[PDB]
Amino acid sequence: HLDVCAVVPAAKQYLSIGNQTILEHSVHALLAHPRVKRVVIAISPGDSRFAQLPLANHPQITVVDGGDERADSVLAGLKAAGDAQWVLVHDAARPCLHQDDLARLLALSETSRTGGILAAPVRDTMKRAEPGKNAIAHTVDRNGLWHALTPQFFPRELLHDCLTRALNEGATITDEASALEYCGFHPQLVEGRADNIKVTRPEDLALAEFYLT
Amino acid sequence: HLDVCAVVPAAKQYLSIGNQTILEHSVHALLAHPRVKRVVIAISPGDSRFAQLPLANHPQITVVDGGDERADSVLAGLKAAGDAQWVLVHDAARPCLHQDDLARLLALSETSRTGGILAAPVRDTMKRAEPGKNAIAHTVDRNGLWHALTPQFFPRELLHDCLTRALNEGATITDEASALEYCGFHPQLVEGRADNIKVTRPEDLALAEFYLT
Ligand SMILES: [Ca+2]
Ligand SMILES: [Ca+2]
Repeated sequence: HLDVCAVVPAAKQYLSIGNQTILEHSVHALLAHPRVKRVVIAISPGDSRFAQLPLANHPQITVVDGGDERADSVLAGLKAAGDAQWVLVHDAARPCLHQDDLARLLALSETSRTGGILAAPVRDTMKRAEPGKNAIAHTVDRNGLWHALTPQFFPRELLHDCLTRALNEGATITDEASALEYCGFHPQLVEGRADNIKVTRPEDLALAEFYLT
Repeated sequence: HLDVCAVVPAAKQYLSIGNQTILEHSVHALLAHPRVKRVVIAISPGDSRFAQLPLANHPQITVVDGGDERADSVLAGLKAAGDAQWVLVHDAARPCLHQDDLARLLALSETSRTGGILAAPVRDTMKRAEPGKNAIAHTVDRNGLWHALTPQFFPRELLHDCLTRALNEGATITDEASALEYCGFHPQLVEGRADNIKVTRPEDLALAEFYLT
């Protein structure tokens, strides 16, 4: 029951922070938890950097070719997830994940049949702009509004089916949770640290390093 | 026309970053722009720290007693705003404001009669929780969704009237923009840097220092 397989769609992740790549910081955070028995990393075909990393020969790491879209790479990862009952999907560019948040997320397998994700409550006042221009239409109630983060933890086959159906029906998919939502599910929100950022822009690297060390 | 009076409701701001208090970093960012001819700082009665700051004897700074609510302190500030046609309201705890953002915000007085605010576009996927629990109701479209920041720049008397009416009618007020919104106005959104954070929690101080220096 407690066995978990992680999937990291990695098809910025190769930038480094302390002689270790962001991807490695990311993957090592997952492998720190005892329940994570395997990590499947989906990389783009032609990606010649991964093979030169220590992760390439790790006994608990399996590499597979990813796809064009995020959901595509996650589905590819799920195919090498063995018989794992629960899957943990985590961003390749989120190296600041903390063990306490991860542990609280994994607890969901004992109290939920849908799974859930790490999220941070909205602090700032939010505004909805008017369609087509930079004018404020109205203020969006921030109460009950959350920033979706990762990992996202769900039963393996359910995640597979939801993302498979969402794609077939051409649904607008953002994160893994949105695939469950599209199929009528309502994943749990597990509060996590706001410093769990995704390195996407140049400045993000320096900030990630600040958070990490 | 171009004369602007700033109001800072300061009734964390006294924590320091480099031998200078957050309030000072904040106020000095406003005074850096030539158009800001005056800064009215509203402090709580009994606040004995302000008087011991250099801001207390600055020729362009006026101090007044603030109130119980934010809108209350801003209204008090507006009373000492002289005949300024446009007012710039800025958080006492936002020391990372940059001159380029400020300058672009002030340009609104030449192209708008309602004013506007500094804001950062939402990046993360947002989730709306179900009423009463930590379960995801659905994903909130982040397109056209913005993080409201400060300064907030509006015609002086209009701001006064909108906040005066909003309060009298017991409306739910968050920022100054929300007061204009309540009265049927739609302030402009001027994109600003996301590093313009408000120091509210212990960790925010270290982060602010990182952004500043
Ligand atoms: Ca391990
Ligand atoms: Ca000046």
